[PDB]
Amino acid sequence: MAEYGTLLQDLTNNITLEDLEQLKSACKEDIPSEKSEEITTGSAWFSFLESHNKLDKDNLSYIEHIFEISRRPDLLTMVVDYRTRVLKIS
Repeated sequence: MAEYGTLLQDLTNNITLEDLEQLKSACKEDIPSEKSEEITTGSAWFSFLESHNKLDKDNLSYIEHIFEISRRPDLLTMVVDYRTRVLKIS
């Protein structure tokens, strides 16, 4: 899903360095440790969760949670929209 990857990239285009580390760690749970060191941006850990068939609603809710505790209503709105968009994409 190149479109959805781009949408997730747009999220990670508006985060802090700590947020990136949190998103990496959240996805690291499923992403192989060898690839966990290759996570530098949004499309990175996306392609890893996609390739390894690990991407799921739970991981997406972890992304939302991180943005919630980071106090970013803007990102939260984006995530929700993208969670419905990916359903239109699939």
